Amino acid sequence: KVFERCELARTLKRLGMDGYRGISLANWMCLAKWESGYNTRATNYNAGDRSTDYGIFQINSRFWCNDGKTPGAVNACHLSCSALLQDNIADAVACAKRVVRDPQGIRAWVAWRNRCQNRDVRQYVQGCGV
Ligand SMILES: [Cl-]
Ligand SMILES: [Cl-]
Ligand code: NA
Repeated sequence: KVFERCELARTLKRLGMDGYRGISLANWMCLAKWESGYNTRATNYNAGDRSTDYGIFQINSRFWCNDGKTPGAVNACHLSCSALLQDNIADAVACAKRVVRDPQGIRAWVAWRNRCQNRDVRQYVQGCGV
């Protein structure tokens, strides 16, 4: 499923993402935008280390979900990576919450540092009613 901007904003707010571990809703919106373009079925194979990024938040199989083919990987979210490819983002959101519970926080995603950190991210949520 490819979410429309405000539709996603409202969904994330309902799932409790606004201010989760100090991360504003607009930061989550910026992250999803640059990681997948708000596309839940996005997959990205990393030839360099044999891991794959799954779903709307492009969560990596090396540490967060199990896909069985990633060497020396763990499954901290305790989920099959298949769960992060559903149209319903509940599981993806629960896992993202797990990721930011680590000390790096939102910084765990390099794309956030490049395109969201220290920027005016208000644009991602303007006019959505959240
Ligand atoms: Cl699962
Ligand atoms: Cl599994
Ligand atoms: Na894994």
